[PDB]
Parts: sequence; structure tokens; C-alpha cells
Amino acid sequence: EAIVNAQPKCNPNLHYWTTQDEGAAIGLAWIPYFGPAAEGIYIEGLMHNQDGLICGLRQLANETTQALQLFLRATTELRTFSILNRKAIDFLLQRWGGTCHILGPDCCIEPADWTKNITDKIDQIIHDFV
Amino acid sequence: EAIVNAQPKCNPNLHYWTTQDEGAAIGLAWIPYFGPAAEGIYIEGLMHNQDGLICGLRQLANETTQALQLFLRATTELRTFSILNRKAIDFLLQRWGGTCHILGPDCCIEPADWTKNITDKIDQIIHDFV
Amino acid sequence: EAIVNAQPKCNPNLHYWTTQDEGAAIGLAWIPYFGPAAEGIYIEGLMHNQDGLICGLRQLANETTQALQLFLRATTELRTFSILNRKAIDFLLQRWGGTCHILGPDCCIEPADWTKNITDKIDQIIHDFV
Ligand SMILES: *[C@@H]1O[C@H](CO)[C@@H](O[C@@H]2O[C@H](CO)[C@@H](O[C@@H]3O[C@H](CO[C@H]4O[C@H](CO)[C@@H](O)[C@H](O)[C@@H]4O)[C@@H](O)[C@H](O)[C@@H]3O)[C@H](O)[C@H]2NC(C)=O)[C@H](O)[C@H]1NC(C)=O
Ligand SMILES: *[C@@H]1O[C@H](CO)[C@@H](O[C@@H]2O[C@H](CO)[C@@H](O[C@@H]3O[C@H](CO[C@H]4O[C@H](CO)[C@@H](O)[C@H](O)[C@@H]4O)[C@@H](O)[C@H](O)[C@@H]3O)[C@H](O)[C@H]2NC(C)=O)[C@H](O)[C@H]1NC(C)=O
Ligand SMILES: *[C@@H]1O[C@H](CO)[C@@H](O[C@@H]2O[C@H](CO)[C@@H](O[C@@H]3O[C@H](CO[C@H]4O[C@H](CO)[C@@H](O)[C@H](O)[C@@H]4O)[C@@H](O)[C@H](O)[C@@H]3O)[C@H](O)[C@H]2NC(C)=O)[C@H](O)[C@H]1NC(C)=O
Ligand SMILES: CSc1ccc2c(c1)N(CC[C@H]1CCCCN1C)c1ccccc1S2
Ligand SMILES: CSc1ccc2c(c1)N(CC[C@H]1CCCCN1C)c1ccccc1S2
Ligand SMILES: CSc1ccc2c(c1)N(CC[C@H]1CCCCN1C)c1ccccc1S2
Repeated sequence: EAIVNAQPKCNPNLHYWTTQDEGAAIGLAWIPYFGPAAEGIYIEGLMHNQDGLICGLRQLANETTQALQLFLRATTELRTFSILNRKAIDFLLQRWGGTCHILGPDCCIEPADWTKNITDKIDQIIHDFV
Repeated sequence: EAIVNAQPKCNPNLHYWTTQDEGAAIGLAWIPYFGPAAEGIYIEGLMHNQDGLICGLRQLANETTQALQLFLRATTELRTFSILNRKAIDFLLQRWGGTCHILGPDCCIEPADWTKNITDKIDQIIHDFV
Repeated sequence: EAIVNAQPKCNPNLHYWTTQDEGAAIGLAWIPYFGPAAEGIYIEGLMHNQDGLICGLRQLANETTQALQLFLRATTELRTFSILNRKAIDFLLQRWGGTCHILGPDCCIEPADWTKNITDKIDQIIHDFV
């Protein structure tokens, strides 16, 4: 489904903050006792609207809210950390949750290079005829 | 292993309640501020004992308790939400956790349709003989 | 990467404690009301330094701390239980997260036994010639 920004405005640039899971620690800075305080663990970056990604992203987050709110309504977990892990699992189950019928539309198996390994090796049983 | 109900009685019908992860929201009902209170988020349904599923299910839950209690004894999590996700992961690891030896018993790869794509395409190298 | 113990000493034996997820319960011992208290749920064992595993293990845990501390710094979860599950998911995504190109280096599909099922069944179309 296409994402069409339907907001009164779009800030086309995204000045973001995040954390780094394992920033190349400098010396002992990784030791909690010596390291940064809560305020100083953030990195920043600036992204522009190439391919319209920023305006699309603002619209996507907006459109995500209904399903996210409904998901939160139905869970009894107080804080939910597992959405991305569950999506990773669902990505795998959609592809590998059943028998992979080769050359079927729902089987992500490419036998290309290797059909050329047997059809190319027929001239070792037909052309080798003596 | 077969499930054999060994209870003094069986209620053969299951009047159930659950939640819907993303019920087709009507208007603004999905907004927590406007939506139902805790008591009003439930859907209901009624299932009968076709194939003996209800009596089997009551027995299954009964038999599950020992292993579930022992699992809970050994975890330090206060509330456990991850059992089904872990079972999904284990489903995948059992099938795809090693090398898939095609036509082996533990490899869920069907090369059927496509063995008929090469054995059917031999008459393009043997019957085409000129 | 090789693990080289660089500690002042190594205790070469590991007297360990753990829990058993589902110990073969004896009678009603699995019922929380009747079962062991927190102190009595542990099993023990003793492992020696065969293959240098114990000294390697002490070094591995030591070397793991930087990345583990940095991971903990960047999470907002108060208690983290999901590291091993996430590693299991990542194990699967590395192998099955894309299209599996058979006989490619990142495709864990063995067509061995079964290339001998078609190359062995050529003498049913070539040697059967009449
Ligand atoms: C995702 O993006 C959507 C588009 O920006 C957001 O839609 C907003 O939704 C709220 C309600 O949830 C609307 O607020 C209502 O506004 C009406 C009318 O407001 C004035 O404007 C009309 C002309 O449209 C005018 O004729 C009226 O007389 C009002 O003066 C109020 O009557 C309601 O009580 C209510 O306040 C927003 O207007 C609406 N925005 C737009 C641009 O349509 C949506 O909220 C976003 N989702 C999230 C989760 O943020
Ligand atoms: C799963 O289903 C099982 C089958 O319904 C449940 O088994 C129940 O287990 C409890 C103990 O955990 C038993 O309670 C005991 O009962 C005996 C005897 O009770 C009376 O009956 C005998 C005849 O059988 C009679 O001769 C006696 O004199 C008694 O008058 C008591 O002595 C014990 O102290 C204890 O209370 C249940 O009897 C038993 N039910 C059945 C139908 O066997 C099991 O509990 C279920 N699991 C869960 C987790 O719910
Ligand atoms: C993983 O294993 C590593 C190797 O065992 C551990 O390395 C330890 O790291 C701490 C700091 O994080 C060091 O403590 C420092 O020690 C120096 C010097 O101590 C004395 O020794 C030198 C000779 O090396 C001597 O010349 C000095 O005058 C000192 O008398 C202090 O100056 C610092 O203030 C600080 O205390 C350990 O020395 C170091 N151990 C070794 C064997 O190198 C590492 O800690 C382990 N990681 C975890 C998470 O446990
Ligand atoms: C469906 S994946 C997707 C969707 C939208 C955008 C992008 C990727 N990326 C990078 C992701 C970015 C997202 C926000 C947090 C920091 N990270 C790096 C980007 C790169 C350059 C300009 C704009 C954008 S927006
Ligand atoms: C091993 S999967 C399994 C095992 C037992 C039953 C069923 C599936 N289903 C539907 C599942 C049902 C379970 C309870 C919560 C609501 N959902 C829909 C069923 C359908 C119709 C009559 C009886 C049953 S019992
Ligand atoms: C990369 S997997 C790995 C790495 C190091 C060791 C081992 C496996 N095993 C068994 C695992 C053991 C680990 C500690 C908790 C209890 N369990 C059984 C072992 C067997 C016998 C002697 C030494 C060792 S150390």
C-alpha cells in the first residue's frame, strides 16, 4: 500500500537522536561507573527528504497509530518491547513456516546457478558418449 | 501423544472470551481517551465439541500444568509473556537450525513440481537430437 | 576469533549451579504449594578443563562485558531476558533472511543425496534407450 502524506505540513528534514548499541568505547567509558550519565548517551544525525522518505515516514507513523493503539489495548504487558522481535519471527514464519515447494511463489529458494550445474554437467554423460 | 480426557466431567461447550488485536475500529473508538473501559474490550464466542476438541482441550490444559509450573519455578521473570514466541522460534530452529539435506526426513523442502521442470526438460536435449 | 585467557589466574574447574526447566517431578513436588522453597530448586555439577573450555569460558565472560554493558546502557528495559531469544532469531535471519541461492556460500541447503537421485535416475532415460 502506498504512503501518501495527508498532514497540514511536513517538516522535510529529520534531526534525530538515538543510542548506539555498542559504540566503539574509548578507554573505560563503557564502565557504567565512569561512563556518561543518562543525558549523555545519545547520538544525533540529520536526514533530508530524499525519495520523500521523511514526509512518508511522518505519514507512516501517523497511520500506524490506530493498529498500535489497538494492539496496546489488547495486551496486559505494562511496557511492550517485543514488537520488532515478533515482526522478525513473523517474517521467518511467512517464508519458512511450511514446506518450501521449489519454484513456487511462496518458496524463497533460488536454484538458478545450480540448474546450470546439472544442465551444464549433462555434456558429461551425453557429449562424453563413446 | 494422544489426549485422553480423564476428568470426572466435561463441559462439552466452551463459552469463551478473548480480545481482538485490531478490531475494525468504528470511528474514534480506537483512541484510548474515547474508547471502551477495561471491562468492555472483550469479544465472546461459543464452541461445541466437534472432533472432541473441547474435552481434549480441557484435558490438555490439565496435563500442561506440571511442565508449566516447573517452567515458572525455574524462571526469575515475574510475569512471563514469551512462551508462544519461544515456541515459534523453536518451530523454526527444528526445521531450519541446520543444513537442509534435500529429500531427507528433517528437511522440509519439496522439489516435486520442479523435478518435473528438469526431467520434463530432458526432451529438450535428448528428443531434440538432430 | 580465538579466546586467549589473559587473567592472573584460572580456576580450571567449574563447580556450577543451575535450575532444570522441567525436572522429572517426583509425586506432587511440582505443585508450588508442596514443592521446594527458593533455596532448594538448584542442581549442581562439576566440570573440568577438557579442551581448555573452563579457562576459555572465564576469558569469554570477561571479554563479553564491554558489549554487554554497552547494550544495557542503550536499553530502557529494567531487566533484560531476551538476549538469547534475539540471538536465536539472528541465527535464523542470517541463514534464511533472504533468498537461498542453492550451492551459494550463504545458502545452507545440501542437495547432495538428491543430486544422486537425478544423476542416478538418468540411466532410466539414457540406458533405457530401446
Ligand atoms: C493523523 O493525521 C490526521 C491528519 O492530520 C489527524 O487528523 C486529525 O484528527 C482530529 C481528531 O482525531 C481532528 O480534530 C477534530 O477537528 C474537528 C474540526 O476542526 C476544525 O476544522 C474543521 C475543518 O476541517 C472546521 O470546519 C471545524 O469547524 C473546526 O474548526 C473538530 O470538530 C473535532 O472536535 C476534532 O477536534 C483534526 O482536525 C484532524 N486533522 C486534520 C488535518 O484533519 C490525526 O489526528 C493524526 N493521528 C494522530 C494519532 O495524531
Ligand atoms: C488434572 O486432573 C486430575 C484428574 O481430575 C486432577 O487430579 C486430582 O489431584 C488431586 C491431588 O493433586 C486429588 O486430590 C486428592 O484426593 C485424595 C482422595 O480424595 C478422595 O477420593 C478417593 C477416591 O479416589 C477416596 O478414596 C478418598 O478417601 C478421598 O475421599 C485425597 O486423599 C488427597 O488428600 C487429595 O485431596 C484429586 O482427587 C484428583 N482428582 C481425580 C479425579 O483423581 C488434577 O488435580 C488436575 N490438575 C490440576 C493442575 O488441576
Ligand atoms: C577482564 O580481565 C582484565 C584482566 O584481568 C581486567 O583488567 C583489569 O582492569 C582494571 C581496570 O579496569 C585494572 O585496575 C587498574 O590497575 C592499575 C594498576 O594496578 C597495579 O598494577 C600495575 C601493574 O600492572 C602497577 O604498576 C600499578 O602501580 C598498580 O599497583 C591502577 O592504576 C588502576 O587505577 C586500576 O585500578 C586491573 O589491573 C586489570 N587487571 C589486569 C590483570 O590487568 C578487567 O577488569 C576484566 N574485566 C571485568 C569486567 O572484570
Ligand atoms: C522503511 S526503511 C526507512 C524509512 C525511512 C527512512 C529511512 C529508512 N532512512 C534511514 C533510516 C533512519 C530513520 C530514522 C532514524 C535513523 N535512521 C537512520 C533515511 C536516510 C536518509 C534520509 C531519510 C531517511 S528516512
Ligand atoms: C490445537 S488447535 C485447537 C484446539 C482446540 C480447539 C480449536 C483449535 N478450535 C478453535 C480454537 C479456539 C480455542 C479457544 C479459544 C478460541 N479459539 C477460536 C475450536 C473450534 C470450534 C470448536 C472447538 C474448538 S477447540
Ligand atoms: C560454546 S559451548 C560451551 C562452552 C564451554 C563449556 C561447555 C560448552 N560445556 C558444557 C556447558 C556447561 C557450561 C556451564 C554451565 C553448565 N553447562 C553444562 C563443558 C563440559 C565439560 C567441561 C567444561 C565445559 S565448558
